[PDB]
Amino acid sequence: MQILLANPRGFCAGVDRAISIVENALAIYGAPIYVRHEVVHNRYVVDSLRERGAIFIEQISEVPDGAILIFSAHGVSQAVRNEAKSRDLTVFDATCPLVTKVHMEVARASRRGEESILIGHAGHPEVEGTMGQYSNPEGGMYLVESPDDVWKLTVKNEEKLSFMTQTTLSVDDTSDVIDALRKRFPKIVGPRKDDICYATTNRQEAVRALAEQAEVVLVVGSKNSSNSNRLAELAQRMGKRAFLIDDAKDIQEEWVKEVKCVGVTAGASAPDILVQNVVARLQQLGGGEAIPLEGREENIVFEVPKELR
Ligand SMILES: C/C(=C\COP(=O)(O)OP(=O)(O)O)CS
Ligand code: SF4
Repeated sequence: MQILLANPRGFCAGVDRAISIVENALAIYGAPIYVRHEVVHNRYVVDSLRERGAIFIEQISEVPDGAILIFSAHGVSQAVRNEAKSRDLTVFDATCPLVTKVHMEVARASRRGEESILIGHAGHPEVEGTMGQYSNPEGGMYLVESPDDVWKLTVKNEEKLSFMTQTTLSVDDTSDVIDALRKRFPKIVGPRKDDICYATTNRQEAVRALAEQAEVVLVVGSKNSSNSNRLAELAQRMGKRAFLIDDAKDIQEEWVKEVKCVGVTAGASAPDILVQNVVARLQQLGGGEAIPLEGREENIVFEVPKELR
C-alpha cells in the first residue's frame, strides 16, 4: 500500500495564529482563559487547551467579571463584540484577518442601507459572525446556501445589491451559487470571484490531485469542521471512498484492507501530529513510506498581536 499525502494540508495562517493567541494568553495571564466558541474546530486542539486551562463558552454571560476573553478564529457578530465590550472584560480577538476583511465589507453595506447576500451554511459560527455585521433595517442581509435558495430570494432593491461568502466553502458549489445570483440579479456586485480563502482553495485543489491517484482518501478533521467536510465531500464526489476522522483510532481496517493506494490529507484546523499518527496506523496495515505530492507552496503568515508577544 502506497501512502500519499496531499500538499498543502493542515494548518492555515489563521488557525496557527488563533491557537498561538490562546497559548500565549495562557502563558502570560495563567489559567483560566475564556474563549468564545472552540478556538478552531478541532477536538485535539480544544481538549488540549481545555486541559491547560482554557474555558470554552458559547455566550459572554457565562464569563465572569474581570476575566480574559478571546474570540475564536471564526469571528463574532457586532452584538457579541459590543456585549463583550459592555462587560468588565479584557478582550483579545483571534478572528482571522481574512474573515475580518469580509466583515468590513458587510459593515459597509449596512451603513448604506444597501442589501447584501451571504453564501454560506446556516448555523455555522462564521456565518453568524458575518451576518451579524449588518444591522441597518432600511436594507437587509440574506443567507443563501444553494441555487434553489437564490431562485426563491426576493429583495427590496435589486439595483443596489452585493454578495459575500464564507471562507471555507466548496469552490465548485459556490461557483454555481454565484452563477445563479448574477442571472437573477444582473446588477449584483461582489469581489472578482468570492471570499473563499487561499487555504480552502488550495486544500480542495490538493485533495483533487490526491483522489485522482488514491482509491481511498482519509481526511483528518473533526466532525464540526466545515472546511474538512468539504475535502471528504470532494473526494467522494470523484467516486472515492473518503472518511473524516479525528485520529488514527477512527480508522477501520475494512476501509483499506485490499487497497493498493491510500491518500491522506488534513483540514485547516488539524495539527500535523494527528496526520503522522494516521500514517503510523496505515503502516501497521501494510503501508510504506509516506510520499508527499508536489503542491503549491503557501507562504502567508499572520502574526499574533504585539501584546501577546
Ligand atoms: C477559522 C475558520 C476555519 C478553520 O477550520 P475550522 O475547522 O476551525 O472552521 P470551519 O472550517 O469554518 O468549521 C473559519 S474562517
Ligand atoms: S480558513 Fe482561511 S479564513 Fe479561516 S482561518 Fe484559515 S485562513 Fe483564515
